[PDB]
Amino acid sequence: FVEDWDLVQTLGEGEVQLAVNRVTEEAVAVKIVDMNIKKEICINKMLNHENVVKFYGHRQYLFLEYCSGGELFDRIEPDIGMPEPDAQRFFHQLMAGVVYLHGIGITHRDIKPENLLLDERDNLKISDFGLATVFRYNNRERLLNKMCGTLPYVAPELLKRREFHAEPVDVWSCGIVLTAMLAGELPWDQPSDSCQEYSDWKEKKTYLNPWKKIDSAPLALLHKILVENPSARITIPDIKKDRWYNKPLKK
Ligand SMILES: Cc1cc(Nc2cc([C@@H]3CCCNC3)nc3c(-c4cnn(C)c4)cnn23)sn1
Repeated sequence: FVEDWDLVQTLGEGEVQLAVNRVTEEAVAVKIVDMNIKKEICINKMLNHENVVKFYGHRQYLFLEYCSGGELFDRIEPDIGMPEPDAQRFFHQLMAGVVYLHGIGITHRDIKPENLLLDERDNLKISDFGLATVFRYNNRERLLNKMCGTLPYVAPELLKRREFHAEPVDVWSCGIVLTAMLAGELPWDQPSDSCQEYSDWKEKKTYLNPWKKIDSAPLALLHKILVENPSARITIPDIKKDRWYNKPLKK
């Protein structure tokens, strides 16, 4: 009966259910797909990091690490965000996971609070590799060209360029996640000049929301992350040297 699992509840939406082993009572998340899939499983097989959802196997039923703390999305209070020290810790963990992925040549392509999960100790784990892809193989980088992601979190170069580097796109989405955590608000519907909010940011009108709600230190980091030119955008190694990133915080 050790291999017997009970589907006890739907975790959300294409469906993710919580499964409990009838013997050990161990919990796991089961991604059910009707019946791209082969790629997801393959990519999942390469993953082994504390801030990345673990893959156990597949029977389609993808057996993955269950995160009891739910989505980071649910820890963000509308119009408020969350305490700065909590945001910083989640950000550190997100960067750790992203550094790991980039280190193995994998780009997530859809980083957003709905995909960042929390374990029993509120440790952040990057989930869902359904849109992920290889951007580096045999030490050679491949440029991306496919439209992937979620508008409010997507980097501007996806909409303006035929080809673009993978890493700066994930960095940008991490910057939008940080903004959400600190302001409880997404800055724009999409990173296009047609969105007044995006133009306002490029004109540095930081006296407006959501920027006005964010302290100068993390805001200085956002100024380096949310840079339109991906080639001028801060890289992860430099984010790790940022003043706010290294600021001791405590509630
Ligand atoms: C208390 C509690 C815990 C939850 N836990 C929970 C929620 C969700 C949602 C489902 C809807 C989309 N956003 C993520 N996905 C997962 C996964 C998981 C692992 N790999 N993948 C692909 C998903 C593991 N736990 N988990 S939800 N409520």
